[PDB]
Amino acid sequence: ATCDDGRTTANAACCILFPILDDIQENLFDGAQCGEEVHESLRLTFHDAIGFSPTLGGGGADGSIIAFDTIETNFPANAGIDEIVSAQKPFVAKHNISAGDFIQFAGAVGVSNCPGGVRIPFFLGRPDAVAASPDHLVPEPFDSVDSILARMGDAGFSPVEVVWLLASHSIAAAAKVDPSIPGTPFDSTPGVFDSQFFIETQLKGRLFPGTADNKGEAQSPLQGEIRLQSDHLLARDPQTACEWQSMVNNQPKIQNRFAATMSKMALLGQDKTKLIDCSDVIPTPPALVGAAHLPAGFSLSDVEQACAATPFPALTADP
Ligand code: HEM
Ligand SMILES: C[As](C)(=O)[O-]
Ligand SMILES: C[As](C)(=O)[O-]
Ligand SMILES: [Ca+2]
Ligand SMILES: [Ca+2]
Ligand SMILES: [Fe+3]
Ligand SMILES: [Fe+3]
Ligand SMILES: [Zn+2]
Ligand SMILES: [Zn+2]
Ligand SMILES: [Zn+2]
Ligand SMILES: [Zn+2]
Ligand SMILES: [Zn+2]
Ligand SMILES: [Zn+2]
Repeated sequence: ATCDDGRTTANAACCILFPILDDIQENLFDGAQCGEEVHESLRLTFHDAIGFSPTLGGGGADGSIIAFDTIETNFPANAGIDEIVSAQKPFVAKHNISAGDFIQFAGAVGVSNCPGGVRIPFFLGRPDAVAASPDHLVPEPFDSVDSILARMGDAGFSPVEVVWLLASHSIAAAAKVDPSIPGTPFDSTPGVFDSQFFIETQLKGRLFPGTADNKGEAQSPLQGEIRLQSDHLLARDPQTACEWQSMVNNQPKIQNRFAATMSKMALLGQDKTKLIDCSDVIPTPPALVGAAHLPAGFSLSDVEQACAATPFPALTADP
């Protein structure tokens, strides 16, 4: 199918997305950059979608965090989310797609801006949200691995899938964990969808990059990087640590698993056969610049190995 400006897509219904794409690349993502708003928009897909529990309710990836922002953005686990929800609201008001559709679309478009990144499958047609998420559905960085895996499993995700999803922290910062240093990234290449995150979370902690007593925070190996206590445990806990380590310098696996599991999350509370596949509207991501490596001054003796069965992979380091 050919749309009114000459761009082509497999399903004609997908044509309405092209102007939205143009609008968000320029005005949400600063000219199709992999920056702050991509990071925030990706976080948003998860905070929207994970509001889904057979026992307590929530319609999953349904736009509820926008439609019902007054309730949802005041949940403690949604700290700092109101800023991206306010940025996105006017695009949803202006255009003719549902909030739920817009959140997943914006997420997928954003990630496609990041070198190393993937084109997350995208379906159009979600209806407007009909309920707010309950509170206590979003994992918090001071939660146990047991608690996190139980929460995620309740939403339909296995332990390994939680690891695959946390590839997102390769392009992510925190603002509210340590509010004296807002925007401090979880790995050293927040602009690059790579395995640096999995390497640096495995390094021995050295310092607190800001203040020293924040809930949900662990020592970082690097100034200007922040480590969540949750990432610290997941990297090291026997349930997840071998999966964790397997992502390292395994870019094809990161890409393949993140895209698959992101498509699964984006579809939570939704029916794929009721939606139209518009995946081909998402841009082609650039290729990885870099192989992932140890930061300068580090060696392999800096790695806390936690996988019993497999020795951490050899790695290059800067001089
Ligand atoms: C598995 C349990 C998870 C925990 C405990 C967790 C925790 C956190 C925390 C505490 C922040 C920082 C918020 C702030 O203070 O500004 C954050 C940021 C972020 N989260 Fe995770 N998260 C988890 C899973 C996920 C998932 C599955 C995704 C997938 C989309 C996601 C994507 C992101 C992104 C992209 C950011 C960066 C936001 C920004 O730079 O503004 N998180 N996460
Ligand atoms: C039960 As909870 C996801 O608020 O630790
Ligand atoms: C704030 As809680 C006890 O649900 O992790
Ligand atoms: Ca939701
Ligand atoms: Ca990165
Ligand atoms: Fe509102
Ligand atoms: Fe380097
Ligand atoms: Zn910006
Ligand atoms: Zn921001
Ligand atoms: Zn429009
Ligand atoms: Zn809670
Ligand atoms: Zn909790
Ligand atoms: Zn455990």
